Amino acid sequence: LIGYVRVATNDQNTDLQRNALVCAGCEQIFEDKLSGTRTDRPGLKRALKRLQKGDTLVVWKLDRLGRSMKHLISLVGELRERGINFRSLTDSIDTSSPMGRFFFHVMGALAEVERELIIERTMA
Amino acid sequence: LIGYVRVATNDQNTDLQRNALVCAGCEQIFEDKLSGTRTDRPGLKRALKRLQKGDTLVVWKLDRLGRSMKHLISLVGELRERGINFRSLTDSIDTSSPMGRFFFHVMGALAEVERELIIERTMA
Amino acid sequence: LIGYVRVATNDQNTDLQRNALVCAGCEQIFEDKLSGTRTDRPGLKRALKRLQKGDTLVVWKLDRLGRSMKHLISLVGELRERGINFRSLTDSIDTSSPMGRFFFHVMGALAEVERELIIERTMA
Amino acid sequence: LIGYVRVATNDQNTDLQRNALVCAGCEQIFEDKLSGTRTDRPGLKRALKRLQKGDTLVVWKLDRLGRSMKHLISLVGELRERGINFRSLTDSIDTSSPMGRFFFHVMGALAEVERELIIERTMA
Repeated sequence: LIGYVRVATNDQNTDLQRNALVCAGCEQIFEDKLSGTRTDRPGLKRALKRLQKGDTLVVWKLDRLGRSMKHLISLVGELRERGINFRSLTDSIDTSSPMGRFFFHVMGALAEVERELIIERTMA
Repeated sequence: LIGYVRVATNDQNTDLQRNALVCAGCEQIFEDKLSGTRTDRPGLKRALKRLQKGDTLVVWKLDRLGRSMKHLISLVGELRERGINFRSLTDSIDTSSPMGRFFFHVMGALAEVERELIIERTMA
Repeated sequence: LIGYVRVATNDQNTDLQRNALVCAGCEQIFEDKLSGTRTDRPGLKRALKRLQKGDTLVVWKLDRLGRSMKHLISLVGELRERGINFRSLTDSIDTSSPMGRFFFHVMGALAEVERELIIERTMA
Repeated sequence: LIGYVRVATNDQNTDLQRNALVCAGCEQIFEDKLSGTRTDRPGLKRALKRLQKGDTLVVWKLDRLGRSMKHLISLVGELRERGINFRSLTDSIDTSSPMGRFFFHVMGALAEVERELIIERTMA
């Protein structure tokens, strides 16, 4: 029901993210800057505020969220025990079903081990 | 370097777990009761005490540990950022390498979604 | 609807496999010897004979079947395009749904990479 | 050592694919049209011709290859038993190691179940 988008410094690309979010059926808008820290939540804090039990979460791609699956799992799983579920759009995954949670944390597993192998490529 | 085993109330099965742990190369002994709670750590607390940076963790099977991957990932990943790594025996996985962490949290993903589908089978 | 069990040379363990298969709801019986080859099908050939479109497959564990996921995927996927589906019991997976096929070939992926790491442990 | 790229009808995008392939270290060039069939190999047939034992395979993304993991696994696994290995670039996976084959066929698993859920979205 509620959507959120992450980007660096340019805000023209989010306009066509926002478009597809609305079309996918959601109510409210949230967008953040990445200039500073991408694992310290800025205006995502307000997304946790305006969210209540039964409702859901809108995400284009898992990667555009935080990527660190240690930090990821230990957050979405807290909503799981707060009564609120989460779906990922072009990732194509829901947390609603136990069978469904699986694709999630293996895509979340992949998302980290993605960054973890990409970031070490920079060294040698 | 340090080993730990989980069981219900009988302690003859752990004797041949202990045997294979020693053979696999480890120093100290830790064993707990399951009578009460399996997600509230009893004498595992002492395993976190006698453990220091660089050292490792010995586990026969991931399942015999806690199973709840929300609770699992948010613990081993803390050692990952504490400088201490972890290997799983007959699960056949290490956390040492980033490529290696993968098999881990998809086996940990599996371990939860195992219990999650087993426990719901009891209902209807 | 139709069940199959794999074992080495002793046939007392299959009796309590057979029991749980029947209870899980299936019609016919199939059991093979492993003395010789485990990737060359013996009396499984008859299971492909007495099987028709719409019907399903009964398996206790994926491992007790062949394990080689190159050989596995390239067989079950043939039924997938023959109109016949497959479910795995204590593995807890169906091929019926596309979302469901996933847990399958990652458990099938695991089953191979299990044997592949177990068999290389024998060397050095 | 040898590279291959897949595209629809425009050939300007492959020019910057080709660029990164060369930089990643490979010898020869192969590119195909997608106008007709994407699961019936056209000028990929020549890639199987000019390839010998010990050598490797270059792929930008698994998806840009065929996607059908039934058809995928039952091909790469044939090289696996032909002595020739395969690496995937921005997918970041090799088949060289048994531990490595894993990320592969779960990314290959993902690639299919990607298309399988994308293609069914078109219906209703």
